[PDB]
Amino acid sequence: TCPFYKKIPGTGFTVDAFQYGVVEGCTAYFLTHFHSDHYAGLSKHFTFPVYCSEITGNLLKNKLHVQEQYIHPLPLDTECIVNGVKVVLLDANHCPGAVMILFYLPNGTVILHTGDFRADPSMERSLLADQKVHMLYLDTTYCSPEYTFPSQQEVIRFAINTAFEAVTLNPHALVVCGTYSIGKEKVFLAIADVLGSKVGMSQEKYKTLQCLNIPEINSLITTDMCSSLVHLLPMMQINFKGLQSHLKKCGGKYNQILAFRPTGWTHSNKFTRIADVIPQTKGNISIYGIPYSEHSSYLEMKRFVQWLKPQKIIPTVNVGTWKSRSTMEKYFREWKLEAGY
Ligand code: NI
Repeated sequence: TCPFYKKIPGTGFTVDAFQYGVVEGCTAYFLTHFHSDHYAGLSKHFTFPVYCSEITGNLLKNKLHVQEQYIHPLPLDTECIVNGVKVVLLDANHCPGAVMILFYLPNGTVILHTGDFRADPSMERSLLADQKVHMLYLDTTYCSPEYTFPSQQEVIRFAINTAFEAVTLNPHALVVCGTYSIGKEKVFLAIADVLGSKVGMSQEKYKTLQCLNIPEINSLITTDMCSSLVHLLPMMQINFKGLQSHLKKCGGKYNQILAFRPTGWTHSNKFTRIADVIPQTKGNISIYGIPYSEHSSYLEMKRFVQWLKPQKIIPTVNVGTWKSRSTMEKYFREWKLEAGY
């Protein structure tokens, strides 16, 4: 049974609610982004209308084989009418194709559902600037002040400088980057660009990237592993054992691996600056954990909410424990008292 925080009151709509069977009263199922915890339940046998971005709709058709007649892609930043209700999709600054959804209820209530997002001051000049929001369904993934991490630009500067140094010192070093979902493509694309290489990967990953409308992508990626010195591997293979095994397969072309694991936050963030990050090393293999987040830091979240000034907040992440819920509610009240709404 579908939880209340996935239902939009006063509509026939649900958000990211595909694992509950037929939801009573639902006339349109919205999907914010193509990550498995959110699409869980969709397949080629789904026969209700799904509303989403163009990029999410490419992934649904080619990866999950959802039939075309049930995919309803909407343009961003554009007022659309769905089953009698005005909606707008906004870029969520999450993974490719990820959106926030603005619903303009027939009774005058305005609701923002962030989906998964990384709050940014650029959102303060979207279509959100133009009207009041009563209810905010908020991605609270890192809603506590211990969650700090650098900008995505600082992290990519670290990665490019580390990779270029290593490979210039040793032209026989291979770079490997871990992946297990869409998102974070700038890590491997920025490293391959500085090295003058295409990124090499499996046919299944190539297929996924071909759905993302990234400009000039045919120039940047390939399935010919032998032609590339930046390889993508599943995140589970980014360990000394899996990397040793991969280096064997490359036929003595390479004699060293430098590997990256883009994580979100890890507790080494509460002590160490990005500049001071060091790898774990075993022989000719080094592994860097880099804090490349596609979710809001605590401070980014707080700034967004204090600007938007919603009347009510409904968290969508960390809702399963009383301790988490009580923590989050305490911060929402602080933010409101400090800002004066
Ligand atoms: Ni996500």
